This record gives sequence, structure tokens and C-alpha cells, in this order.
Amino acid sequence: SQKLVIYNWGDYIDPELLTQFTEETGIQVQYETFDSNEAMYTKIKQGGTTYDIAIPSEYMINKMKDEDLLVPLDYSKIEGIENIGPEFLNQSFDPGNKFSIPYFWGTLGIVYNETMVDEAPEHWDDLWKLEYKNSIMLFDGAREVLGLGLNSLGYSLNSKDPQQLEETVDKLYKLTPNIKAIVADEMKGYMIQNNVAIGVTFSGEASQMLEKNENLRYVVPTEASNLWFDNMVIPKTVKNQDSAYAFINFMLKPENALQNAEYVGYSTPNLPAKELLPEETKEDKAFYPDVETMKHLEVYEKFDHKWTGKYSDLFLQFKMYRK
Ligand SMILES: [Ca+2]
Ligand SMILES: [Ca+2]
Ligand SMILES: [Ca+2]
Ligand SMILES: [Ca+2]
Ligand SMILES: [Cl-]
Repeated sequence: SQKLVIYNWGDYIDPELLTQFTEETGIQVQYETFDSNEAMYTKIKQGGTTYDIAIPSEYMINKMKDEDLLVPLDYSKIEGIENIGPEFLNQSFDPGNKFSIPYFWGTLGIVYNETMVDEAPEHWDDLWKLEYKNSIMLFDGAREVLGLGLNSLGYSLNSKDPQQLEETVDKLYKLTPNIKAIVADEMKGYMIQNNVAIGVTFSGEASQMLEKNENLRYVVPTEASNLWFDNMVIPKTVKNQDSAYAFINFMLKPENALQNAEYVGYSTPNLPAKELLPEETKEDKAFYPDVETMKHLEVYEKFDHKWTGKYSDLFLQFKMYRK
């Protein structure tokens, strides 16, 4: 009775891959979904539910490894780690990939309606252009908004320099004539229905919007942006360790990573898989940006209570000025 309990985001695997996995290995899959970071964390932390594989965001890997909730991966049981691009490994949230392996990755950027703008935006500063009066929706998050302001000034999105942060808030005030609203998930409706020209959001969200409206495009500012990852981990409540490693190995096979990327539509970290994608997909710099753009990306740093609070307060200052 070999089995595997997987805990993943909803709509985040090609279901046919689960069927292939079971047929090929004999391992049955008990599939469980979550749809927010917080819901996942609560069920893992509670400790009473067995999960063998989970697919957390980089933010949650930072949080869970510090609470000793993840099993350090046994690389002697892992096959195909060489298939993951070096640019996706040894990141700040999991140095040495002690606990995790990339599943999908992406960026923060700009989704725009080609028919509603003249020249396409290309850099964070383009959002400040006079032509974009009441035309932009911003992702509702302090790190995202303060980060793009920082980047627009040539500063790191992880800055802990008070003067840099003061300059960033002053710069964001000048963007207010162009901001229609600050929203999170609901941004997609406004873009899909052609109700707003530009939105700042993440590449997975953008990918989903683009599927529903042929006039939308996505760009990652080449100068700097945010890098995100969803990753495979083995929670400490694991009961089927052999099965967990089998699944990791299955998902590292380029043909499986390829099929998954085609189904979900997000950027694969599997380099051999990328080479086998359709030309139009592989060559799209919206989702497979160039080497220099990659080099300029930064993962969000885990801030202590002080700096989390400082960024939160600064974003509230910005929201006050929008009133
Ligand atoms: Ca989903
Ligand atoms: Ca569920
Ligand atoms: Ca296959
Ligand atoms: Ca005002
Ligand atoms: Cl393969």
C-alpha cells in the first residue's frame, strides 16, 4: 500500500502527472490543496495531519525552516538536481537548498494592455509618465510597492537605509496621479475586462490574465525586480519518505517539468525542459527574461519585527496620502 500525501496550491499541477506517477511507481496519491500561505502554515504547524510533500512559497520556507518544520533533503536519494538552473539555487530563503527544490519561479512586473498605452512600459520609472493619469493598479503589499519605488531610485528592494526609504515614499507620492487603485487578487478582473491600462503584479497572476485577454502583455523591468519561488519540501510530519523522494525525482525529469509548465503556464526552473518548450513560449522575455535581467532580480529578505514594521508603516503613510 505505497502512498504519498501531497499538499499543494489549487490548480497548480497537471493532474495527468499524478496519474503517470502512480502508474509508473505504483504509489497512490492522496491530494490536498490550500489557497493561501496562511492556511497552509496553520495546517502544517498544527502537526496532526500527515503531509509527505508540500509546495510552499519562499516566504513560508523562511518561516517554516526556522520553526524546524521541514526535513533536510537527502541528496543521495535525489536524481536530476543538475536539471535545475544555477540561477534558481542557493537563494537567501534556503541557502544550499538544504530544505527545498524549485517547482516554479517568477517575478514582479508590469501587466499592460497594448491597445490602451502608446509605447509599452519597460521600466519602473515609466509608471510615473504623465500619460498614465488614473491608469494604474498597484499590488496591495508593502514589500512590493516600497520595493518597486526603491528599485526606481536604483536602491535595493531590501534596503534598511532610512534615507533611502524616505526618498522612496516621496517618489511614490508623485505616482498618485496615475494610481486608480491599490488591490491584490481582484486586479485580474479589471485587466481582463479592459477597465484599466496597467497593473503591477506577479508573473503567475499575469500569466493567468494573459490567457483570458489577448491584448495584455507582461514585462519585467530589466534594472531590478523581485524574484519568487514555489518549492518542493518534505514536512517533518512525513510518513512516506521513500514516496516523497520518488515524487521529487519524478518532477525533476525534464519531460514531467515540461508537461507541468505547459499545463500551468508558469516559468520552469528546469533548464533541459525549457529547451523543449514551444518556441513562442521559450523565447518570451515576459516569462524567461534575459541573463542581465535575472542577475538584477532580488528575493525579499526576511525582516525582523522592526523592519517589517517600518515598511508596514511607510506603506500606510503612502495610503494616507492617496486619500
Ligand atoms: Ca491556483
Ligand atoms: Ca483544499
Ligand atoms: Ca511523463
Ligand atoms: Ca491626497
Ligand atoms: Cl525526462
